[PDB]
Amino acid sequence: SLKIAAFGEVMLRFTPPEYLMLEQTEQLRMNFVGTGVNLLANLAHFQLETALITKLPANRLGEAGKAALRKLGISDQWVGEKGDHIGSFFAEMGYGIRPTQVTYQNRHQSAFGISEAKDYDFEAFLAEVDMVHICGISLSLTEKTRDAALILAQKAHAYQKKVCFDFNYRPSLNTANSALFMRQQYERILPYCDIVFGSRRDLVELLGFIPREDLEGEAQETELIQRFMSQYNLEWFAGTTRSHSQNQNYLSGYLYTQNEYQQSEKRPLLNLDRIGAGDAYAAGILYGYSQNWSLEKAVTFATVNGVLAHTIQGDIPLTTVKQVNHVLEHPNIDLIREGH
Amino acid sequence: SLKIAAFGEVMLRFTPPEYLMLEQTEQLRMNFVGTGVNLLANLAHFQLETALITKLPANRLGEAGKAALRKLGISDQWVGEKGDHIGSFFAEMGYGIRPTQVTYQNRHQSAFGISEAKDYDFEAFLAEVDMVHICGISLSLTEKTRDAALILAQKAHAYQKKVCFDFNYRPSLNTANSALFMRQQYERILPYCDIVFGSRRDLVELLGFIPREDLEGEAQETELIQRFMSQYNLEWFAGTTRSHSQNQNYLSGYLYTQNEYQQSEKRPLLNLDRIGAGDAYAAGILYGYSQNWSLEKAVTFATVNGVLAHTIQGDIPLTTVKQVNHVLEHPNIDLIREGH
Amino acid sequence: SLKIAAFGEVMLRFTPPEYLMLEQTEQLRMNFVGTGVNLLANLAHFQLETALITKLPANRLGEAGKAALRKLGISDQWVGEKGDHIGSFFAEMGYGIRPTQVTYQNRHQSAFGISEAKDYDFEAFLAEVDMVHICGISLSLTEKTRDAALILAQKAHAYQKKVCFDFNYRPSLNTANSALFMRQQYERILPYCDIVFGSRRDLVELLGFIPREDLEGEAQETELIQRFMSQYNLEWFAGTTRSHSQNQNYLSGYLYTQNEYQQSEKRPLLNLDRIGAGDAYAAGILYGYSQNWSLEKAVTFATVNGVLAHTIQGDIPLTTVKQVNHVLEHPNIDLIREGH
Amino acid sequence: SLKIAAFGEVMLRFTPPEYLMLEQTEQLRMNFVGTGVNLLANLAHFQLETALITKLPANRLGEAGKAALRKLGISDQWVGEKGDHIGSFFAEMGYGIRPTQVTYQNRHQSAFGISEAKDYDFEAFLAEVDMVHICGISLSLTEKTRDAALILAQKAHAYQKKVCFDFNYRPSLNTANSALFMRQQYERILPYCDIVFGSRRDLVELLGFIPREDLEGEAQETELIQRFMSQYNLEWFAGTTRSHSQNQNYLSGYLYTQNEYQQSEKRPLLNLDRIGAGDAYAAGILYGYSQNWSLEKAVTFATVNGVLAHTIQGDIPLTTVKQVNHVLEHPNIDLIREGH
Amino acid sequence: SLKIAAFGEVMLRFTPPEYLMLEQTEQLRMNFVGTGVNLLANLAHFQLETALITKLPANRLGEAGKAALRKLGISDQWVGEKGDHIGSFFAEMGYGIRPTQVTYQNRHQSAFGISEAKDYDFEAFLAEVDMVHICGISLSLTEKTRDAALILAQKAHAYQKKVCFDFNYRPSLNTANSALFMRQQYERILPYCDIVFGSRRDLVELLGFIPREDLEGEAQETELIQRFMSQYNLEWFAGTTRSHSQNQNYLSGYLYTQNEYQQSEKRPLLNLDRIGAGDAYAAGILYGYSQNWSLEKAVTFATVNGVLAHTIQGDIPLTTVKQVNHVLEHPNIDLIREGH
Amino acid sequence: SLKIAAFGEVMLRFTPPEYLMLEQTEQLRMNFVGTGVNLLANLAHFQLETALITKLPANRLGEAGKAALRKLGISDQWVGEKGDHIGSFFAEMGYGIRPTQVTYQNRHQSAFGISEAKDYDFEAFLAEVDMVHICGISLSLTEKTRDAALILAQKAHAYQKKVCFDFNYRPSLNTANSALFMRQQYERILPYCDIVFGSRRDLVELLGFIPREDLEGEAQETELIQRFMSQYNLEWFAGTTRSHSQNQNYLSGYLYTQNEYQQSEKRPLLNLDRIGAGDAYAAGILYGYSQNWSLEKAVTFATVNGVLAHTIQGDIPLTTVKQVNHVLEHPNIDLIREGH
Ligand SMILES: [Mg+2]
Ligand SMILES: [Mg+2]
Ligand SMILES: [Mg+2]
Ligand SMILES: [Mg+2]
Ligand SMILES: [Mg+2]
Ligand SMILES: [Mg+2]
Repeated sequence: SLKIAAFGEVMLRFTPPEYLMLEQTEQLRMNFVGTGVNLLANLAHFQLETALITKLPANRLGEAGKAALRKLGISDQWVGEKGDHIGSFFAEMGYGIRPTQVTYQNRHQSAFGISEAKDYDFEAFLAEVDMVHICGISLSLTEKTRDAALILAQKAHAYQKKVCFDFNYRPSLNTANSALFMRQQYERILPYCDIVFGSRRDLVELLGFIPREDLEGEAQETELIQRFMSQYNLEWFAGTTRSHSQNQNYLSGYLYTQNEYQQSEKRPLLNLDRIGAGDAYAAGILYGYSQNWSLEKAVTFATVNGVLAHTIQGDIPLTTVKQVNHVLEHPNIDLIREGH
Repeated sequence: SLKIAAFGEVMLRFTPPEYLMLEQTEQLRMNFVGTGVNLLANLAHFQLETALITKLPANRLGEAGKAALRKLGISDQWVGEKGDHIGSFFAEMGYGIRPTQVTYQNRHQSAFGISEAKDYDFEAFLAEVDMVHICGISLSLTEKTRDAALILAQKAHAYQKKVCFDFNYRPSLNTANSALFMRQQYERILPYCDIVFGSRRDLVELLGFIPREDLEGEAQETELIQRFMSQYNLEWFAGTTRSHSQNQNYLSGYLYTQNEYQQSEKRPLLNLDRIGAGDAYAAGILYGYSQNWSLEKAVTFATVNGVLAHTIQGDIPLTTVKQVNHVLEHPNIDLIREGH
Repeated sequence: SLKIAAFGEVMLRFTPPEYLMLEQTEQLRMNFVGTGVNLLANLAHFQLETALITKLPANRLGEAGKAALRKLGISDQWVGEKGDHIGSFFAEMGYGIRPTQVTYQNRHQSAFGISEAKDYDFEAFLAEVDMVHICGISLSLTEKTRDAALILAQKAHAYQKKVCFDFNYRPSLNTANSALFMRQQYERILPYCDIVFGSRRDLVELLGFIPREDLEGEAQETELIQRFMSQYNLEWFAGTTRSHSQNQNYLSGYLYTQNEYQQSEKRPLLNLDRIGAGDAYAAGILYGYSQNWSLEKAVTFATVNGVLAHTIQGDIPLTTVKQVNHVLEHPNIDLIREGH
Repeated sequence: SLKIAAFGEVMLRFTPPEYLMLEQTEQLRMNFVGTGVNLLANLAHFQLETALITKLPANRLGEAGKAALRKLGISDQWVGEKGDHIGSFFAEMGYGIRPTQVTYQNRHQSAFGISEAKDYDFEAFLAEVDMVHICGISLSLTEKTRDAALILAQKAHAYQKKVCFDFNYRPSLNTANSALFMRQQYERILPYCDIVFGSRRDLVELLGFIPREDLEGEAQETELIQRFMSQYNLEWFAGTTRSHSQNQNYLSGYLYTQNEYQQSEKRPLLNLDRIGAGDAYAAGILYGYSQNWSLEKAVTFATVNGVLAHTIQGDIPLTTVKQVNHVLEHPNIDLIREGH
Repeated sequence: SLKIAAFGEVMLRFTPPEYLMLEQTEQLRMNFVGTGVNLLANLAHFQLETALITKLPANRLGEAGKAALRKLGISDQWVGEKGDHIGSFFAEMGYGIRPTQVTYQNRHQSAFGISEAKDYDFEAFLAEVDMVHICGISLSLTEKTRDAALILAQKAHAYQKKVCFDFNYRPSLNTANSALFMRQQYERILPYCDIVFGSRRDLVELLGFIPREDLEGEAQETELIQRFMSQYNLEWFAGTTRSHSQNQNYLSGYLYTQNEYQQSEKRPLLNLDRIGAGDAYAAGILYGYSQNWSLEKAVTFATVNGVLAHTIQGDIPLTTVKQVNHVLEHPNIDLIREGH
Repeated sequence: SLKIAAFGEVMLRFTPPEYLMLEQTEQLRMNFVGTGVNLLANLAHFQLETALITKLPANRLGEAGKAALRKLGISDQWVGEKGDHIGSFFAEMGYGIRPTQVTYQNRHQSAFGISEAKDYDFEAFLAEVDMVHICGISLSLTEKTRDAALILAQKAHAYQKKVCFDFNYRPSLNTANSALFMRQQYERILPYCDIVFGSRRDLVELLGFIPREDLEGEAQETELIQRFMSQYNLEWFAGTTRSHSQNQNYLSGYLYTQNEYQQSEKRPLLNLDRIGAGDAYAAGILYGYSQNWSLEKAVTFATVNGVLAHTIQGDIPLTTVKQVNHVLEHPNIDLIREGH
């Protein structure tokens, strides 16, 4: 019954129905999503107490946003009023070789983007939570969200609260310099994190780490990661790797400690909607942590949850512990009947 | 900041879009409604702390039901698991002289209908609320919901908690005997109520009251009601009266005490959907009470809220204090712009 | 329990939702309608045995058409296979002063339009029905549908079967000559009809009748109509008249015999969709006939049914005897609850 | 042109669009389904005369239900009025490893569940049908539906009418005792059946049959089934077996007689919606029977029909003989053009 | 065949269907609107050549925006690429006394808001148009759009091109100072305008004009307006006035010159959606101008067009000259049939 | 920047949502499609100037049709008014082994079908285009469209304009004689074509060509095609071949000249909607031509475009050059993010 909070952004996602494009229809389904929303929503569905720390404008759209947070099972007690705008993006679902297309709208002028550390009573919040997840987006959105994130991490550390962080580095959306700038910001918060979500390529391409070319394969892989971990004395480092054999796609999760490495077996992956699916993996890892599960049990549970998120339309991973366990325990049951 | 709870039923409402009939389309929009849901939802939108005391099956439908309660701003902390079924009804929206058609499905075999007083920790709940509304439906649904409602009222009285009750007597859906049976049940709970919602016809047709034929008009009307009130020592009695001049329909609210009578002026009424609108009037009355408003201010506010509920599709009165006041203060403004 | 058949056309109606225009959305709801469909559908809902005599292409669209006829309660036993096309039209619903816009597609190349008398076993059909309604459209669609309609009327007369006919003359969609041509065709079938649906303007503008200018008002009106009736020895002549006072619109029905005249009182009319509403009036008249009702009872019942059809989206008048009677007997009840 | 009737239940199925969950949208498509509905609907589409024997409440929902039966091509002549409720369930469509979730609502308090043998004129019905299918659900729903089913089977036998029956045993929804109770009820009706639908596991797990452990493979399989068949002197026993190789899923149908065994070749299976697909297989078997087809032709036709049902959204197998034959005869044609 | 261009903003409008609120559904219909879009769209439907001068981001959303402009009949030749964001707002449709609620999102960080005069080849554009409408929003959105608007007006004047301008002053969305600031900007562009759209209250409340208190009624009204007009030597000044008698609402249009005044008779107004309806009135006025119509004919035509826009869902006035004339010439025809 | 025009037909396509059948829902999405529309739409998206030469009725449906052409980026300048009807078809999307079902409505009585060469100012059009594509449908629809197509080809040749033509021969929709008749018409236009789209089977089955039985495989294949090409002195001949290995389907494109042969490698094909996908391949070929690309580059680009069209719902291939190139250059990127 670990109480988890997240400091992050709420965004509006607009999606045409089925596999339609924006130019084909005026119809849309809108939802309130975001790394912190997806994470906390899934954890709330796993029956943990969750609360989102952020800001929403004091208007009907902001009110609809808070209603959505509650519906998902997330407490909106620490969602304050500020600004007038909410960040958003359009998502046109792809099919086969036609890629899914995400188009972002203004994000930095949002209620969350214009709020600063002084707008949040971190002291009061930390006193009621055991763990706090700082969304990587906070570090890059604006100087104000970055300063707030850093202060929160430092504070969380002081209160001896567990700190979680996700790398939100997207090569394609960054220039050479921006990457370096983000490097600096990540290096500033990493010293305060206990659980980190990210990939090998992040360490190399973003944090400039260099792999022991005298090593190779797993050994090289593990050496680089556990090195990064001991440097910041991280407790857990986790992520997933996508692969594809002829015809099939697979998802595999990994979980490292400074002295251990646990990888799940490749899981066939069927992609209906992958947006935000990375947050379902993290939710599974954090859940395993809250239950003091072995690294093997946690990575297996989290990887299955990640695969499940790809079969769920939209960013929010709406899964339960029983559902995930049913997939693991009963792989051949494709239809469940209840209410009899 | 009065904390209000309600003991009642949650029902599924199925409605075809626009003004379509069941035989015209397979399409539907479903919502979780009920007297207690409508009431608490509106009060939560008026910014009061609300909580629903009831049961929902431990299945995906029940889970979606709790999610809906939270979305509306109602705490689901006291919603327990029980049964497998949820009551429901279909609502085919009418137009002009074509009446709206409501068709009920099984209601008594619901999770709420099969739960008894021993399934609820009333002691613990009452300790955290200042007022409790007992939905009239509780008294007629099943012997179990009736026994639970009576026990709750008695208990609420002991704890000196304010008690609210709504007459849910529908002539058309009752036989001669059933009416008499309900009379007995109402007479049993009325001694414990402080605020009661109902109409003159209820007192006469259900409670068998007889009006002073030596009197007439308002005087006769008031004599009968304040007599009923002093008999149970009720604090507030409120309801609405619908009328129609040539071409127009009107709504008028009234609020009585043992020594006073406040009636609002007739308000033109436009009917898009009247289902549950009676609960918006009650919410307005209760809100006025929580703010210690004059009888005039409360009845005026509540009547406008009632008219507004008729313009809102569905049972849930999703109005705010500012919205109601804007209608009162700015009758000619039909379009509001925000977020500038 | 009069068994009624109709000889007519089935058409596809495409309607964008709400009050949207074709240029605003790609969305549509399609339905199978037509004078004969609307008529028989309503009569089937009034619990009479009905059957449509027509043709539909032997393809999936034609099959969906027969399924729709059955759903409405109309027997599809006499619906034969022929052609490949089905007539259709688009209906963009108007609002306020913006008129409803109907746009027709090819109608004469339909399965019904290319079928001739020899394609129908009228002898066998007439042997199982007591009344047959010949849709006025049959006389103008094509020479083949016209020849079939005339033969059916003659035959129906021989078998001493009651014959009903509706004037389907639309001034706006006819040239000077076409009107004259249709005059001839109507004069050919009228000698075989018992019950006729039409208006005063039809007699004057289409049948070239001339009113006694020495008379005026009702007397003149009645003289012209009963004159037309005795000439063809018609049993019943019925129709409706639309009027408008300041602010309100009204509908009024009239029913004539060679020696009587019954007019209903003006009924306030609210227009959501008037397409095909004329067929609901006729259905009410025919129903009154089947029940051997007085002219007053029939015209009152039919006029209310006509008003109700205007509140129902789409051409099909989906009303029941109880519903109509409820409107007459309980004018102030706008919401009906059942299933308790 | 075999005339087939079915004694069974009509249920409401609620399904959110696409692959959405109940917690994601208020939107739904509702349909009238049930074993007897699915079966007769498919057979009617195969052009056989069909009629459903059951009860529906005398309200608008019940009326919409009868309209749906007719639309599907099923006669509603023997659908009587009774009760007020209709059983129902929600179906949230799964995708990939996310299973489809079915949630049932009250089923036993339905119009069909409260009706007894005395409410049905079986004598009159049997006189107009050549075959009658008794839905296995009848035996377990309520004592009243069970007693009615047994009486109907006995009667059908007396009139020498062919009797069909489907095992509706779901391990997951039964306790140890309930299974035994159902065993008894099945043993009571089996002596009257000619054609039975079920699986090997039913015989072993439900009917407690024991396989010759001295045998193995097909021989053992066949020995057990033909033993069960001769015991009740059944004419046909049929069912399907689902299997899965790496990557692909398959469906295979089997048809036994007391002296023969016909199995179809594995057919690749693509699952869009499997609910009720078992009734499409049965419809194919019964159709083959009505045409006096060889066991090979019947099992091949039925298996393809079963695969097709999985590609059709919803429970109702809306297939035609030509469509099934086209799949068999032209496996590479994925697009058919008509109406040219 | 006057060629008209407009310099303005394109915005995204999100609207839930029917009269639903944001908190009731995730469903939306999105459209590309804006003063310049609404104006040019209607004029294009009136068959004039139109072109919008603005910027849209070079992304899929911007591309969908240009597609919408073309669909409406507006040339997108002068729509350049710039920025990444598009302004937007949500519109929850009201009903009866429940007002319509508009909630704006970020508008100043749009592609249009960040573009400056140097980004537009006004010289080249002006050479191909006879008239240019400068949207009042340009003057208040950003300093860059303001500077561009002013430069365009000056240039248009030099080329002797007709210049149109609309007051976009909304009291409710402005502070005391902002109003004064806008006063200055309007005073700067007014000297270059020929046709101006606005109301009396704009002159008084925004431009600080003072009415001759020694005068009254029409005389006073006209004195103030023709004074404002001669000061800037304006050619035409037009607008509308909304009024309401008991039960009904009315719309009335007025058109002034320095020496004349033409007012239309009050037109009953039915409000389905008034957003942008003001642009339909302007389109009617401009159309009358392009046809060199009398002031009476222009104001009558424009007022009817304005009333029609209120019956059309959405901001875009999709009316034609024939449609408007049909309403004027045939007030009692509520249904038009074509394609016969 | 090649300016391309097409002479062809516009049709209405009606499609139920998802994979629903006509008998399952009244809902539909309608679109304006046709060989010429699909072709020009894709080319316009590839940024070439396009214009459709055809006729549309002068009614609201025809107007909506022109609006759709513009939205797609196609100039509607040469779309004239004529007739009253528009051809159409219904498309029920298949799934797995359930084929997609297309049902045509009347096509020959359309505005395009009743127009003749004298209704088109080919001289004026040809003067503004560099290439003209004559849709094969023109040759078979009606004698009038055929005569117009032939005249246009002859004229285009005179003006030395590039001429493109597509074989629109569907074996299944033709009798023995009709095929021969079409042979004659194709032989008449082929002498004027430069670029032709079709398959080997067309040459053999329609044009009666005979393959060198002394040859085999590729050599035989190429001999037959280059023989057909030199006979009419064609410049380019292109088409695609569908194949299927166990489990997978593939698409392969080929491009021939009189002296060369270029075939693309098999591309895995995923079929969501193949209707009109053949026009996306042609658009890719023509685009390659306009860019003077090598045969290899053109066939590779076009085949990928063809595969992409199968993943797009509806007939219109809405792809861009960058999108196609992204699929070729980045095969493993299934999600693209923009607007950052
Ligand atoms: Mg996802
Ligand atoms: Mg209401
Ligand atoms: Mg109607
Ligand atoms: Mg199925
Ligand atoms: Mg408007
Ligand atoms: Mg395609």
